Amino acid sequence: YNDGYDDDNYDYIVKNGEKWMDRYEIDSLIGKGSFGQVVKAYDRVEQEWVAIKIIKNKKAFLNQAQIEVRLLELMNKHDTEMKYYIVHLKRHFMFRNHLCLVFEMLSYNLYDLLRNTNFRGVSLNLTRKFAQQMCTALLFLATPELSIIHCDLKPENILLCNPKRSAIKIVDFGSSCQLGQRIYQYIQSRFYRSPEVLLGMPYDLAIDMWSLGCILVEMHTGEPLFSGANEVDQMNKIVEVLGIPPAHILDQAPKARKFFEKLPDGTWNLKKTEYKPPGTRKLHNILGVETGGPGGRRAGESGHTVADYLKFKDLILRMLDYDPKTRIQPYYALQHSFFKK
Repeated sequence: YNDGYDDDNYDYIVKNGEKWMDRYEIDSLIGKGSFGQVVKAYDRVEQEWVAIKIIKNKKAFLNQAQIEVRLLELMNKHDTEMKYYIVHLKRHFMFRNHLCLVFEMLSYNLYDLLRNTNFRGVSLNLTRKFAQQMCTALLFLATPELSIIHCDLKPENILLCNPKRSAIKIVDFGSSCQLGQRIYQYIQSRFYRSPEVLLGMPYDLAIDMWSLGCILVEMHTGEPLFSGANEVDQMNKIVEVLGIPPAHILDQAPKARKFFEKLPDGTWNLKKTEYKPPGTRKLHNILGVETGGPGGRRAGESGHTVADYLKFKDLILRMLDYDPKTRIQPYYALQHSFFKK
């Protein structure tokens, strides 16, 4: 297997302490995925820690990573300070038949941060800081020259720069694409998957704003807003909160009948699979708008007022629009009264 460098998964066999090109000292494995592995390495030449993503020695993964390199170079080269919300690709090289992407070293992901709260959530003030940064990232990605859909926004793909600050970056553009001939594919992690993708409809940059709405509620409550066991359970959990999607969406949706029934009058209802009736699990109640925030845990805390929670709820409801056309766009998210401080 690759002169004994590769296992039967086409992954490089990582050896702690190995030195590459008389430059990089591999410290440890920090990550693993379909793509391959991520290692922590000390770059002797630049005198700094780096994260090296070691792509599997297999053509399809190498070709996908060449797309990831192309998008990262597009973003990293833009002449705006908004690009600092995206992880920096320092360089890439071919080493022992593996494509290696060399990234800046970031810190814990937002899932680690949730685990650190014991899944009770961070304050509304810290939620606001994360929301403002992510909306600015999505504003950047939707620049016409870029038109990048991340396609896998989730707490695990949002990393703190460092353990002390609220500064964050988006990582893992390995599944990302540029807006093009709009096509359906089975994409996004299920809990964060937009209704258009669940419904088998073609997708655009709005799927990232849906994922963001879900992420922001989770960051405050400590738990996923829509934790589906499968796609039917996922859509049923979305309907518990948001009600039956508009008829004009379901009338155009190839998978409408996986989840919904069209009745003789042209109206739609849930298919029989249990669940709260449609719209009974209000975001008003999930956030504890009038009852001291999630599980009443923010009762008499600064910047956790009914007015604050009403502004948060209104922003999330605009991010969780069933219609990708009227779903709030990043610029207007940033002008929302939730950010007026």
